[PDB]
Formats: sequence, C-alpha cells, structure tokens
Amino acid sequence: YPQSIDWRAKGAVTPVKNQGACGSCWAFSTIATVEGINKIVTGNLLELSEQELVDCDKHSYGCKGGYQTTSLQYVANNGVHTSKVYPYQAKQYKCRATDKPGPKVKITGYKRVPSNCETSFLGALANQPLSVLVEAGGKPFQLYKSGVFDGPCGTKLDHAVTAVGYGTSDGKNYIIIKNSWGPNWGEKGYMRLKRQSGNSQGTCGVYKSSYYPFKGFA
Amino acid sequence: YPQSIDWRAKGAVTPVKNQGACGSCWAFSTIATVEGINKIVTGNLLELSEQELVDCDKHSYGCKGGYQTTSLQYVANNGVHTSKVYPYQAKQYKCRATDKPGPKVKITGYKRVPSNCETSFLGALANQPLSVLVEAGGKPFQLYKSGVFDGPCGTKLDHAVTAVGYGTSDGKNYIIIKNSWGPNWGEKGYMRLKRQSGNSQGTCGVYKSSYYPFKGFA
Repeated sequence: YPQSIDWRAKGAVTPVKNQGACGSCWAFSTIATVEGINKIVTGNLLELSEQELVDCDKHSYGCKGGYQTTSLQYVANNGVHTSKVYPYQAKQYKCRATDKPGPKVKITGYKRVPSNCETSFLGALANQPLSVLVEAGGKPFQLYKSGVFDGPCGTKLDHAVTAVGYGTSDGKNYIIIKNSWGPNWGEKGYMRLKRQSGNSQGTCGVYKSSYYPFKGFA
Repeated sequence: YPQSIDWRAKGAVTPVKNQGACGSCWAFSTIATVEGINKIVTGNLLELSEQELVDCDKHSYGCKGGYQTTSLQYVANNGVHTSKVYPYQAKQYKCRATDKPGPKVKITGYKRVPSNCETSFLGALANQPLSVLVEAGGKPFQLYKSGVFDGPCGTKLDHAVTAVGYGTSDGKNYIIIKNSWGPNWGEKGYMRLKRQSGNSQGTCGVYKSSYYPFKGFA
C-alpha cells in the first residue's frame, strides 16, 4: 500500500452528513462504504439512503443503534436506494423501500478486516473506505476540533464511523475518519485519528471491528 | 402503451454501429438491449462490448452467427464490459474478458415476448428496446433507403436487430429498427418497418423471435 491515501481526493466520498438526534451511526457508516465501493467500481458517486437501513434493517434498532454486519448484509441482499428517492428523517418509520423508484445499488457481500493490526487495516483501506467502530463517547472525542487526536479514549466501542484515508503529519501517522455529526464538528466533519503501530486495538479501538463491502457488478 | 415511443429520444440508445464483415449481428442486438435497460435502470448510457460476446459466448459462432438466448444468458451470468475497455475488431479472438477492468454491467435475466402478436410486441417495446429477428437477406431490405418498408421479404429469419420504438406516419404504423450496418444504410442506420396488425408473424418475421433483458440492480 502507499505511504498515504485519501478517498475524498479520489472522488469516492460524498459530503459530510449529520445523523441528528438518532443513533443511526451504523447506517451512516455502512452507507459511506457502499457509496465508496460503488464509485470505485462504476465510476459514479451516488449518495445512498441511510433512511432505508434505519427503517428496513429489521435486525437493527433504528435510532437506538444497530450493526455493521446486518446493515451490510441488507445491502448485499436488497440493494439500497438513493437518498434523493429515500431521504433521511432522523427517525424510524415503516420500511418504504418497495414503493421507491430509481436504482437499487447492490453489493456482492462484505468482509471483515483481520482485527487489531495496523498492516491489515492499511492494506484494506488502500483499496476502499472501511466501516469501523470507535469509542466516541468520551468528552475529548466529542469536543475534538483539530489535529491528530490520540485521546484520551478507551476501547469501549459505541460509535460507527468511516475510515477514508491515512497519512502522516508533523511526525505523526494518522487515519482520516468521516464522522456523521455534520460539517461543524472536527476538521470539517472529519478527524485525523492517531494510528497505533502493529498489533494493537488502535486509538479508541479503531482496529477492533472493521468491515468493507465488495461489489463485483454494475 | 402509448400511441408511439422512441427510445432514442429518451436517451436509451447509443449511436449506430457497424458489424463490418463479421456475422456478429446477434451480439450487436443483445448489446443494444443491454445498453438500453442499463440506462432505463441506472440513468447512465454506457456503450457496451459486442466484441466480448463475439469472443466469449462459446455457444455462438463468433463472426459466423450466434444466438439471442445464449448471448443474453452470457450477460446475465457474467456481465459485459464497456466497449472503451473491450473494443470491436470484426473478428473472433480468444475471450479476453478477465484481463479487462472497468465495470461489468450485468442483467438479472431475459424474457421472450409472446410471439406473433402486435399487441404483445408493443406492450414490451413500450418498456424497453427488444432484440428481434428479421429476414434481411432479400435485395429490397439490403438496399432500403427510406420510408416505411413493407417488403417484399419473407420470414426466413437470418438477421438480428434491435427494435427501439414505434409510431405511425402517412397513415402507416411502423416499428423503428436499429440496424448494425453503419449510419449510411437506411434512415441514418435505422429502418421504419411496417407494423402488421394483430396475430401475424410481422413484416419480414419481426414478431417471431423477440427477447428483452431485465435488470433489477445497479
């Protein structure tokens, strides 16, 4: 893999969104990875529907939390509609996927990045954005404004975000994270998270639970 | 269905191509329908590879003829590459589909339009372009320049073309056919073929063997 990569610069990342007061982070993270792989495979960057996952992934809890695996499986099985067609409401309603037009973007399946390992993480991120989990509940994380964040934070995973690149700055290796708290949080909605080397759980548990979808066709 | 329809006007038809001195009409017809459904489903008009079918559909005979069913099945199973990536050579070579990048457009499957019936034909053409067979070997068909062609021609099917619309002109109902003989033949590469009413084999056997692909995902 290269010394650095930024999928935003490669046109595989849509603008920062805001989950509002709804615990739909799991949906946002899954959608960002799907938007990314769709662009990488087809060349087109489409904004996909987090709302469809919120309403339709029956294995998740809408605004009360959900899972990376079940939401990615949902897209692999059913495809996902565009957000234009199924816009975000920050609330869970009845699944309305069927009454929807436009295309349904589908993925073939998803894989798990071998955990707690910087090398595996970078090797996979060099190919496409990853859905990752982090402990974001601590005060420092919440109030992050800029720079390479290195805590303090533990590994009590409670938030799903999207890794969209990595690199180094001022003698510090980092990972670019796209959060779903709007453009006012952090560095225009992103955070450069310190990259722990080798075999470790990662800063705020970033290497513990990473997944990526794979898409073989258009 | 409407009184008339023209998929060219709806942006679902790529420019007229020329099979050259290669009996790859079957590949051209299949590709035109796939290009059409892809646009209808995804909104993007991509030019797909006839060459991939020529080289890769092992059930067909390259430049010596082939089938509507086997070529459509090929795309349903393997998807098809863009022509940019796998350009036409008017000759059959080794299948080179695997060493190719870019996306592979796939279809879910294909269906047969109930034969010898104007109503079924129009009902299906109102939804998307159709792969149809016609007897094009006769002198009149070969030398067609303009107007609503109504023969003479029999029903000895020997050529595959694409139906891309229908309508009426000067008291005559017709079907718009996209041929693969270049832009100099007929009406800029197209032919308005007389539409026989009801239960009949159609002018030049146009209602005898029509198929269309269906695509459920992007």
